[PDB]
Amino acid sequence: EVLFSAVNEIFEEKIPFNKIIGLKVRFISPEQVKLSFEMRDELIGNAIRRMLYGGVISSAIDMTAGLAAFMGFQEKMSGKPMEEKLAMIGRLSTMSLHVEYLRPGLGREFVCTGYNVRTGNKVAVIRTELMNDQDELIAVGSVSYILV
Amino acid sequence: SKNEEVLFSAVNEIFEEKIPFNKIIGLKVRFISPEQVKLSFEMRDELIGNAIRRMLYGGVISSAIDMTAGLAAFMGFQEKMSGKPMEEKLAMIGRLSTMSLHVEYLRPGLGREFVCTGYNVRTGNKVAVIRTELMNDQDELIAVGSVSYILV
Amino acid sequence: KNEEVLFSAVNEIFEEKIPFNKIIGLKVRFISPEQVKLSFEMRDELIGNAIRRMLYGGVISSAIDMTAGLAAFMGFQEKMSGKPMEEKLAMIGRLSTMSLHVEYLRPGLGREFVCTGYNVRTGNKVAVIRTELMNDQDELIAVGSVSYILV
Amino acid sequence: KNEEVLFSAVNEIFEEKIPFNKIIGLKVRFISPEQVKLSFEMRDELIGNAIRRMLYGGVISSAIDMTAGLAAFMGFQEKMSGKPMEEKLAMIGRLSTMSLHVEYLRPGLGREFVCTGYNVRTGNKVAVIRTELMNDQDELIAVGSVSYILV
Amino acid sequence: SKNEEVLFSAVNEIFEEKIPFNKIIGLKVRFISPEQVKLSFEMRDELIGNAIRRMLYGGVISSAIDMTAGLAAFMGFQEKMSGKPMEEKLAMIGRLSTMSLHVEYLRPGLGREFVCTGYNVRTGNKVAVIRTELMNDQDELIAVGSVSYILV
Amino acid sequence: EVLFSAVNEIFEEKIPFNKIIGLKVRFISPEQVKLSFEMRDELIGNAIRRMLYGGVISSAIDMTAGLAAFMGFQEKMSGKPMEEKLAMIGRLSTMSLHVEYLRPGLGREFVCTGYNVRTGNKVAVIRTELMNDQDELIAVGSVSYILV
Repeated sequence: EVLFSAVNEIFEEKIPFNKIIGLKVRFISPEQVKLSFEMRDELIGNAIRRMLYGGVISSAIDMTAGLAAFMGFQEKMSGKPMEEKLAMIGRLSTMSLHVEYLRPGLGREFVCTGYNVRTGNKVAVIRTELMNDQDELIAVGSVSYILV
Repeated sequence: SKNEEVLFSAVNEIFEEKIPFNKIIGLKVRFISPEQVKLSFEMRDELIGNAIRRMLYGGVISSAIDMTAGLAAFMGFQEKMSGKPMEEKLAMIGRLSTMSLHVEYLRPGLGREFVCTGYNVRTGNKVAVIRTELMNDQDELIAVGSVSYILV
Repeated sequence: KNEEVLFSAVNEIFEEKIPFNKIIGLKVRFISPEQVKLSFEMRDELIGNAIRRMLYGGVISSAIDMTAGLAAFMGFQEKMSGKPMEEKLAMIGRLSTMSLHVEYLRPGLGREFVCTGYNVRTGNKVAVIRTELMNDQDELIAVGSVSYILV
Repeated sequence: KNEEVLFSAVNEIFEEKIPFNKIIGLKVRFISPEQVKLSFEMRDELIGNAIRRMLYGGVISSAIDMTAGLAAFMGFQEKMSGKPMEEKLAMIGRLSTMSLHVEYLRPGLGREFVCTGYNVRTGNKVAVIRTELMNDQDELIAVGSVSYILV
Repeated sequence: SKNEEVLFSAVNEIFEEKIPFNKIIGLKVRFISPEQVKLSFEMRDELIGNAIRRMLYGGVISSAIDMTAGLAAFMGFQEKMSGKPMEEKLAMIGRLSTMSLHVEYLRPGLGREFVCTGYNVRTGNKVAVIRTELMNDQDELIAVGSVSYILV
Repeated sequence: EVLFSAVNEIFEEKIPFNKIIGLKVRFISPEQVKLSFEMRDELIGNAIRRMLYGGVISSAIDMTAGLAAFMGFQEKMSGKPMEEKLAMIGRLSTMSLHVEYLRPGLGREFVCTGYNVRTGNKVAVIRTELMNDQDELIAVGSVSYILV
């Protein structure tokens, strides 16, 4: 209850990129997370549109994996209060980001699902799947998050 | 050279002025060549006190590496278009798409200005493999990247 | 019925349906949602060919990809709990390899060899399979990581 | 003589010698110490097979491995400057794949397709080749990283 | 359990006393199980003032990860040997050989005592894939490893 | 002249592992380096002999790659004195070490060749090949070195 409320504030309301790319937390659990993204500016007519979409997709994947890593690490913090769990999210840092693109993005809205593969002591490995409006897989990702 | 200045000027317009993300993350083209490019970036909002600051910088770093790699890919492919005019070279940049983006982070960026250098390892017929190094204000290596671009 | 008809439908497609059967034999030994096993047989030994080892590398990669494809199918059809067998068999046509990573240990250019496929994780769209390929004498000759998607 | 006899010797081994020729055709289009190009042709379309895309994944990986094997050969024979042609042709039998990494973009299940192999770096024992596989319409359908060793 | 103590005791002998490198890098078995192991290491000579100190620690870290992975591989394989005696389980450890060692370093170790935890991801018929995390005195992550072991 | 003398001191004489594994610099150049190693204790009869050889091979590869990285970085230090070049070797640190083993080590003496693939500003990527007495490739490696 308090976890979903705290996570929504941080991810939906407090990110200043919101003016250019919308973000909504659709699902959260210790094993799986789902974020939906909305391109407020679709970038039609830009000379490097495809290129710019590459960076947007990598950031979307990294963000989804960061929320998945948080849910994996907070699950292990069993008897800790909500303040210390919320403080831990600020220590999450990406160690490795591997993204393979299957086709061009070029869409208004896309969705990204993050599956927590294994959460060790310090490293949380997440596998991601990013699709468009039409339920078509456009990119897949392997992301490693650590506590710094 | 006459062709090198029209190439540099065309590229500067596309990357420095025409990108709409410039109002949140500034981008300047420091250097270009067929085998190496160099972009400098500036965080206009450093995101101090944001609960997921380190996380947001991960996405920023991955975008900067992808953009640097994209420009390096362009410089490799245009070199192979020897006898073609400048119009066809500029038109080709819209077909460049990322196939694979691998980024390894040594530490969290947490700096305002950072510079990224892209080295074109090999340019095949349809694939351009770029190796990148991203560093901060203080010339410290914060991330390295391997990026593959293709002509779609 | 539904357990038996799966095994029968899968065997017909992989064993009898494949046209390369004259060149390379293929038999489904074991199937399950998490694990699968295929046995192979070289009908032509290729004894005398100057690029024999080179041809075997392609045979091994194809065997690994086929075993992974069967393993991917078993992972995806497990998630289709409420669907009928006509839709499950139609889904096998949608399976396409996204990434094939094979590591070769020792050239095991033998008549018969077996490949086992382990379903590491099946997401919504991607199925990651780990494979082990061994020869007549049970010696590991190659390992593989294969990613399959529903196109 | 030595330039011409290399092309002729290589073509006989890859084009005429291979027994899979009835299933899949293979022609050597271009060869050099740094680059090679092979064109392929599906003799059987496989039109009607339920696991068509799955069979094509194996065909693509084999084509990539074969092209890389030819590219590896050209890299190693360049280093054998003072040796005769009998030793160079004997060396092709020692070529074995160590690692095969293939990434698939779009299913290009066409009749004809071409694969180009670039020799990235040839060390003392290891030859690393980068491959690009495209269809009739010049569209990139797969890329590959292949490592070959002299066994 | 009777079998768990004879397994732990047999392993402790092989890793803590029988390794001849123990006079330069100490090794102690902190924890063992079929899905996870934990080894602690001690640099007896820290190599202070050596011109290539950081470099030498790279090799030490790679060995520690490989050893931790080897023990985790053993614990995975012996679990599959359910009805076999303790003699055959111990004999199997001599057939374990590293197939692939991938190590990513976050910072240079430069500490006396460091701990490495090995997690057995999957144990197939002939291959054991282990994920490792190596940390220092201060519980800071200095390196991560992916190691594959096979029965030769 | 002075470079070969300085490198030999550091690698052959000043490494305390010398009592268990011998090391000799056979060749050095900006593009290629070669080290030969000697197992002073062959470890016959040890229960985890194969396992112990895995760690020795990874260290040998990492060391060869470190010397190759040094030769790549010092080449770029064109007009600098010998003292600053020698000081730079202390800043070399391994970032990534990838080793693939083709067969067991189990030999008295083995040789490792390091080829400098590309040396950028901060990263030096080295490809290694480790063989035994019989000229048989036993392991290959990809190693990344950085200046910290």
